[PDB]
Parts: sequence; C-alpha cells; structure tokens
Amino acid sequence: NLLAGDTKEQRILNHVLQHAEPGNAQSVLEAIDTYCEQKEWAMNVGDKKGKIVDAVIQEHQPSVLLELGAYCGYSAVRMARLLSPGARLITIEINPDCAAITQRMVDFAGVKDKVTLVVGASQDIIPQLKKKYDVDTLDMVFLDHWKDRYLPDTLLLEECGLLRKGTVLLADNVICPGAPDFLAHVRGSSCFECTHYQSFLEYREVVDGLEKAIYKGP
Ligand SMILES: C[S@@+](CC[C@H](N)C(=O)[O-])C[C@H]1O[C@@H](n2cnc3c(N)ncnc32)[C@H](O)[C@@H]1O
Ligand SMILES: O=c1ccn(-c2cccc(-c3ccccc3)c2)cc1O
Ligand SMILES: [Mg+2]
Repeated sequence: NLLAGDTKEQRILNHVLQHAEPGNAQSVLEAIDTYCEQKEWAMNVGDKKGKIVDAVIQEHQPSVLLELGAYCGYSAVRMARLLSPGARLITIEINPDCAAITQRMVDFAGVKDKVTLVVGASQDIIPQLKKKYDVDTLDMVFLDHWKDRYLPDTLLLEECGLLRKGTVLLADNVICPGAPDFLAHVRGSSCFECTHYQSFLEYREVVDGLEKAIYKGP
C-alpha cells in the first residue's frame, strides 16, 4: 500500500501505485516521467536518454547487467523490461530508503524476477559480485551514481575481473554535470572503444549525453 509521501521518492512511488497499471512496466515508466515532468524534477535517466539506453540493450543483447545507482528504480524497470528470459540485472544502491522504493517499484512493474537489488556502496559490493552474487563477467554496466565514482568504479570493475572483451559500459551524465576523469580514461585508453550519444537532461532542455565504452580486453 501507500507510503507517507513525506519525501519526493515516496510521492513518486505513491503516484505509480495510484496511477500506473500494475504489472505494466511501460505504464510505470510513463507515470514516473509524467510526474517528474509535471510535478517534481527527479534524477531518473528519463524518457529521451532512456531511449538511448533501450537502443544499447537492443543492439548488444546483454544477459548479465550491472547498474550503479538505482534511486527509485526507473532505469532498473526500463532495462529489465527489455531482458530475455533468464537475464539478470544486478542493481546497487547505497541509500536504504531508496533501495526499499526501488524494490517496490520493480515488483509493481512486473520485473521482480529479473532484478537483484543490493543495498550497499558500489566499492564494497563490486569485489563481492563474483563470490557472493555468482557473477562470471558482466555483459553491460550502466553507471548513473555519484559522478566522481565513475572512474574509480570502472577501474575497480577491471581490477576485479568483471570486465571481458565486449563488455559494454554506458555512463549517464557525461555532459551534465560531467565525469571528465572517467571520460578521459575511456576515450584515451586503447582498452575501450567509445561512442558518444548527445541528448538532453531528464525533464529539461539542458544538453546532456551518455558515453558507451566497449571493453577491448586488458
Ligand atoms: C542518479 S540516481 C539513480 C537514477 C537511476 N539510475 C535511474 O535512472 O532511474 C543516483 C543514485 O546513486 C546512489 N549512489 C551514489 N553513489 C553510490 C555508490 N557509490 N554506490 C551505490 N549507490 C550510489 C544514490 O544514492 C542515488 O540514488
Ligand atoms: O544522475 C544524475 C545526477 C545528477 N544530475 C544533475 C546534476 C547537476 C545538475 C542537474 C540539473 C540541472 C538543471 C536542471 C535540473 C537538474 C542534474 C543528473 C543526473 O542524471
Ligand atoms: Mg543520471
């Protein structure tokens, strides 16, 4: 049932629970995007950049996906709705209140079986993925957490043997606000082949973009 509606996050979940079709992931995405366009801005990847994320998944067909930063579960629902039977999205969220919302959002959208939500800091969890979460390597990683953590987490994923030839990294917000150290690293390194996707900041007319970086191997 409903939450108190004290926080933006509770009000976003409440709006979905009251105003979206249960079990319909598309209806859920639309309800979040409408509310956030109309009522309260929120840091979801949103519909325009969401379309780019969709395209990346459609092209590369990942089965093992990792997301860094879940928030209210918008991108988790967005990516999971596209996955084939037996695909797995692991999503990491440091804030326990946000994680609780994300699980409710995932369940409501009908994609619970595809999602493994992990409460904790990416730098603590990423070392554990192989041994604790039965990961071999990752097919795709969506980076959309604190932007100063894009670089250290990418290096950590590599250090932990989670990246293979062909692993797709996709990073939100490489323009607004930017993650220049990450961007310099992936573009400058022969270990990554990069593609830039210019777009717009969620719910705004501000220019933004994502970067796709395909790992070439060490
Ligand atoms: C931009 S929001 C996530 C938006 C979500 N990807 C979407 O599009 O719907 C960023 C989130 O990352 C979480 N976060 C920041 N740093 C993190 C870290 N090191 N590990 C795990 N989560 C982190 C924050 O608590 C916040 O909820
Ligand atoms: O994941 C994200 C974290 C922060 N911002 C973010 C960072 C800095 C500014 C703004 C912003 C700018 C103008 C209007 C509204 C928000 C938004 C955007 C994201 O997609
Ligand atoms: Mg973002």
